[PDB]
Amino acid sequence: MIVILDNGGQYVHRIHRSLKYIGVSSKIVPNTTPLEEIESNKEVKGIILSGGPDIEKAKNCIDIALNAKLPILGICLGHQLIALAYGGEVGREEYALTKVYVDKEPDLFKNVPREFNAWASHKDEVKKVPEGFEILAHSDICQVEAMKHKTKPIYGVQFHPEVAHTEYGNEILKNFCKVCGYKFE
Repeated sequence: MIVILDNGGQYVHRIHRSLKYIGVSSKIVPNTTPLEEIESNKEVKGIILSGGPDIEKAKNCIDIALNAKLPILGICLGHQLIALAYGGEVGREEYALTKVYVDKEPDLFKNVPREFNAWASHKDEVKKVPEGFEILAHSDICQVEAMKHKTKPIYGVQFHPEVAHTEYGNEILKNFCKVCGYKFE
């Protein structure tokens, strides 16, 4: 089971819905839910940080990013949270298909073409990647469309693989759930 931290955004139901579609159980929890509570449930094999309108209403997500022992996928505000939590740079709203380019055969993008259209808003973005992170994807308007901690199962995407307008969105979720011990025949 995957725990989804409700950072207050519009597509949280969509994360739950899309995980169910590919065979993955998930529970939406208030974003104040303590890390200990999340990892004490032996059924939990990973954590998704959702999108949300305000970085300051999601500061619990910092302790989780720093200290969780489980895999983490941060989505939009979730990705920006992972970045600030590890000393990187976030900074400054409508939703559109963005052409994203994959950088160099990361697992996050197994079975995804080198280019694909991603449902994204760039209200904000990671301006500078934390030390010890690598960039996994970019576009013409955003240098950091996806990233990963080089030594930890911690993944960041600026876009919404949960929304069906994202090409291979369900393949990106499969690739992340693969890290949480799931197999997709």
